Amino acid sequence: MYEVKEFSSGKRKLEDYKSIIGEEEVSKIQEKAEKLKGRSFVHVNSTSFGGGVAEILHSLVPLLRSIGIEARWFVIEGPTEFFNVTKTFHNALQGNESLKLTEEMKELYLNVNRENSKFIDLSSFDYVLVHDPQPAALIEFYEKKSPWLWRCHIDLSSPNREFWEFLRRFVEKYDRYIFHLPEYVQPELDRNKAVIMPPSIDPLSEKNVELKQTEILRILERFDVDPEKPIITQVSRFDPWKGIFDVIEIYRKVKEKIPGVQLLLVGVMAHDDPEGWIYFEKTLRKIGEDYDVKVLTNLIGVHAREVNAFQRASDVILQMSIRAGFGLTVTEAMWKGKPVIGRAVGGIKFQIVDGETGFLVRDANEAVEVVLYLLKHPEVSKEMGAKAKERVRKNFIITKHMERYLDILNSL
Ligand SMILES: O=c1ccn([C@@H]2O[C@H](COP(=O)(O)OP(=O)(O)O)[C@@H](O)[C@H]2O)c(=O)[nH]1
Repeated sequence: MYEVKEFSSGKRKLEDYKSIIGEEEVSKIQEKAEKLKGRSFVHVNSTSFGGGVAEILHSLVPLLRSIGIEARWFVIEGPTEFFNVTKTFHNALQGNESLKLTEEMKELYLNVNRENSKFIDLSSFDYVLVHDPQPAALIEFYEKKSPWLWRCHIDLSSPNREFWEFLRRFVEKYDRYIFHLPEYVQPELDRNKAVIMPPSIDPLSEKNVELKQTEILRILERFDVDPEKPIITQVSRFDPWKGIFDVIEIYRKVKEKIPGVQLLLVGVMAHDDPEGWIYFEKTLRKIGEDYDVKVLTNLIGVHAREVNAFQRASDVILQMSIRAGFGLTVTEAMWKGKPVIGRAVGGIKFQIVDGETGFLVRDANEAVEVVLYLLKHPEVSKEMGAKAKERVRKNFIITKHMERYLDILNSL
């Protein structure tokens, strides 16, 4: 078990968002953090590099620090055989009931947890937070002296029975279990001690920071995207259930009345995800030689800062997922003042206030209607965008995230 001590984000402090959330709120935050001044608030997880959770901590910890809370972050060390197992665990908890949990696995998992537990005494801290499966087992390698929290960043509505009965021996121990949505909260747990904490976006990260027009245009020009013509965009992983083919249909139908429209299919996927890459090849083959459709991914060098650009340069953003988690991509768009059009699924129905900040549609043709409405009425779009931005400022910002945590430490 290692510690971060540092933070890529830098010396993030509540103050760095004063301009964004206003002083009344900066205060309301500081206040709720006084009652917890000098307390120990540690975070444990499986990596400080790859991942959003990791990216969230690099900003979240510093913040907690600069507000009066001795926040600290520790990571878990392990051999490949441990992460491949946790990958399975991961995929198992998120359905895929074709996975088998063996003893060689439980032993490995539990052992790795034992070892990393003898490096730093976690029971000593006023508050301990454990992120995702990998370090769940930790909770039974110390005598509890303070509350322990389980943070879930995945779906637990339809988990592989075998695997859940095993993890549940650890999760049930913690004082409160935190989930993104009131759907991931397995029944084997006591809803009284469960907590709903949607994830959040950090306004000052590569993905959400405000770029300067010149850079947006450099990126637009680099990937051959015309900022002078209309643009619709769906940022998302490439898989069978993200509505990607529907989007392609929507773009085509819209293109009948607006021949200049361009479609941006944006998406960063890890190299160890053949599933995603096969759906990627499939997309391109369906798109055919229509270069008004841009398929942008990290294979061609698209990353957070470029994704940032594609989103900002967009006139309308889509999210036609058939099955979805929280949908941070929807959150990012909403933050960039863009009106989203998407299916009422997972976190997309929770974030979009239909008719106010964007639209919730049931099919592709309904999505076509609205893409034209919005494209036809830029001022309406501007409005929905402005409201979508506020909703985020007031609900899904990393500072509102922290405040939520505070609310939780003031209820134990
Ligand atoms: O193609 C992608 C897919 C995801 N993300 C990042 O991953 C987060 C969204 O994860 P998501 O909510 O889409 O997971 P899901 O809810 O779909 O299971 C966002 O913050 C993005 O920065 C990205 O940049 N490009």
